[PDB]
Amino acid sequence: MYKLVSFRDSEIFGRVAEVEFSLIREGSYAYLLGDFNAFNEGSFRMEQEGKNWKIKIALPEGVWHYAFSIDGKFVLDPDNPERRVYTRKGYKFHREVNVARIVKSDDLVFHTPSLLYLYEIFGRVHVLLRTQKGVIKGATFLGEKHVPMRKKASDELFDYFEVIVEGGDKRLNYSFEVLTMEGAKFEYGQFKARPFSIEFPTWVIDRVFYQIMPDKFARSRKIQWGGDLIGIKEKIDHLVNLGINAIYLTPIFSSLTYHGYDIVDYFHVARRLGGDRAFVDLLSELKRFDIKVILDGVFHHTSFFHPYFQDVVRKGENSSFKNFYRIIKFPVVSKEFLQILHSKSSWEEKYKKIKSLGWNYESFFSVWIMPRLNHDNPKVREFIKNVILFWTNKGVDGFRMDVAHGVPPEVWKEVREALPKEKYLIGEVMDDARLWLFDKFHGVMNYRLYDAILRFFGYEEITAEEFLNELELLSSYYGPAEYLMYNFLDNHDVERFLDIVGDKRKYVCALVFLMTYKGIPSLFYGDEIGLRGINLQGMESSRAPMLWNEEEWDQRILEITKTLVKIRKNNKALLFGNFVPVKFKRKFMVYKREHMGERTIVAINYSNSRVKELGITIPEYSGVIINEDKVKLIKY
Repeated sequence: MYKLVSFRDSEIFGRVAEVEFSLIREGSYAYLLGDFNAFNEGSFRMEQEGKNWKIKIALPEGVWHYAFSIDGKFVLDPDNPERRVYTRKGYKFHREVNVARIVKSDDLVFHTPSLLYLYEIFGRVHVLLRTQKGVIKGATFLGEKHVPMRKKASDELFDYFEVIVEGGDKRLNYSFEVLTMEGAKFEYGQFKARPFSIEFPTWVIDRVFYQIMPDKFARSRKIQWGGDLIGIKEKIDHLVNLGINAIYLTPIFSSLTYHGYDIVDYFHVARRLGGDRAFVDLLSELKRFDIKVILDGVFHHTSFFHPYFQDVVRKGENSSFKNFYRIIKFPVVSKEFLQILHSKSSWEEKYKKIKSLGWNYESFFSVWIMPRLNHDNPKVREFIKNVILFWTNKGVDGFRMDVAHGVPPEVWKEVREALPKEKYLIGEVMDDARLWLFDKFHGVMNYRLYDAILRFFGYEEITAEEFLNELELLSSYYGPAEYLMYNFLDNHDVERFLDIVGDKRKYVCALVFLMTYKGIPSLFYGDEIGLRGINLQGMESSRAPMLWNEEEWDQRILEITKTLVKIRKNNKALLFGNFVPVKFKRKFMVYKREHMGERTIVAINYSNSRVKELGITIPEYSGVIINEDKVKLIKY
């Protein structure tokens, strides 16, 4: 059951609904799951009141999807008859869930001075008017100048009206004029306010990220897959030639396996990767060419073999690390049963034997080798801030938080307040990111943008107009934070986009979109040469070893990639410009990015045949970038 208990003001969302979720208590632990955290445990822990589990969460108005996790099992709200199949290809989600209609009973038209409804960025002010879906025909912004607003998107419950106005001001005096489909007309509110905004390192905006998995990228030529940090440094010339100026590194801390997501020591670089000196040399070298570096922070859990957890296994209580994790029952691991199956050779095949036996502590899904940290504990939070600052102090420019949506937002809010101003902080959240942005992450891995890109470019399941609507919804939801998002076509956790669309000519059209849209573009190592996934015992992995034999590179994609990276970094409109949809129909789209009088127009023909638009004839599967003094064709 869920009940909207009340409403409170919010400098971010205008107002938020304080909603209560609960269900008959029948287990050891429970979590709230929804699109607000991509259905992950760890972020919203429910506590027992009396006969049932309960939690109070602040949620922006709208229709939300949810469910529960009891003892680690997906369970539906027994009291809620409203169920529905929710699907997000973005993170391979497709199953029945519960619906939560969150909206104030007096709603019709809404706007309150706040971050998402009245902000400024890159010298411009964005104003938003949220209205009951399909009820409002038109709206006018009544400020110093009367200017018509445009309906940019539509939710299940709302229509979104927006307008851009000169931001070289301060205190704005305004109200709105609304026209209903019936013809009713009225003036809404009377506001006096200075636009809000967000803080962020200015260096991030002109970045083009390059994601690297040390183990797969480059094996060092200095003898002392086995890719390492010395190798990355040895390949710096390749990165500067490509033009990327920021790197997102996969975990490099001491870990149990070459995977790296099973940390045993957060203050040292893995031996396998060359050690701390290697990382120190790589860093200063990257600094020479102004290439930023962001590390992967794994704080949702540690390795089962981290000294901390190990101390809990051998001391149980009386272990000063007992509350550093989420122990369900204190005879942590079965009486000798887990240990014997742990010392009886079997060669890691025994991982399945132990798994089947079960364990007495919370973990990342069903991987007993990754016990969840107790984020409620002030000590664990300090430990996280200390790890982060430790590396930040060495010159690291930021962090990408692994499984961020599995950690309470409050933790990230604390980290954000403790972090030096010029550091970039992003998280891995696979669905709506509203509860993770603004005063927490600068941006997150844009999985909702990825989902729209998959539906349109990848699987060609939706039209250009439906695609546009998805983009605009994200714009309304994220507001200014939209420009700080980490955008991608692929990464270490999904299939290479080239393998999804097959056609190298289609990949190019998607790349054109990625490199010219709002948000920070990024490439997964190898994408610049057309690197495809590899077969690993019947399972295709996108983590294919980087290829250095240039006769194996696709020179067209490399050339095209270099061109887009160069065009992006040097085009003010693509960097700071607003987004104006010019024409989205079927498989064709054309839009404009505008900044201080400059404009860059982008047309993408994602169809098999030539299309006549913009007075020209745009070739099949190709993009066209038009700006001051140049009309550039982009096609394989």
